[PDB]
Amino acid sequence: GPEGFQYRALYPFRRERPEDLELLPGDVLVVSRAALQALGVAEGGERCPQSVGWMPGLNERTRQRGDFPGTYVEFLGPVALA
Ligand SMILES: [Cl-]
Repeated sequence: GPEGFQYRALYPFRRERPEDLELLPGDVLVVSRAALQALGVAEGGERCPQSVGWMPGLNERTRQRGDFPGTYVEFLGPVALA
């Protein structure tokens, strides 16, 4: 199976915590399967980010990593990683 998943931010998120990840609408985020497994997301729950809650991820526009709310993003599908 796929090493990761892509999401697209739909709504701006301003960092609240040191480890938060800033979002602007249209930002593509990559989340690794290892990271969802590690949070105990059950197989295929990646398709409902509103249910995962907060996720760690790479924001491709900023190049930063950190935590962001799944309710601010839509699932795009599976990807290869760097
Ligand atoms: Cl801050």
